[PDB]
Amino acid sequence: MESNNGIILRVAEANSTDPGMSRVRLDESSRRLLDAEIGDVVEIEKVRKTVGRVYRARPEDENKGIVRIDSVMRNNCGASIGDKVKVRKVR
Repeated sequence: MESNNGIILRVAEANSTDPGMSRVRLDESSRRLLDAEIGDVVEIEKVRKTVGRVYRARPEDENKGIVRIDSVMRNNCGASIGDKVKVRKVR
């Protein structure tokens, strides 16, 4: 699947501090491609759309093409760990 106005990333599990906080961990490359500041509202899309705020991914995840969202958000958007999802800045 493709995206013209967002990016595609692989879903990974939340950082342990994240569940229930509507956080979307994105690396520097992803944030730059999306023109997303920390705190910007983004959407994760697969079967459905879920919304959350951008959080700085940790150094080990830089340039690994992943987005970290917790199990509730994965259920909301309809993705499993390792699935491709669309990440979109809410304009």
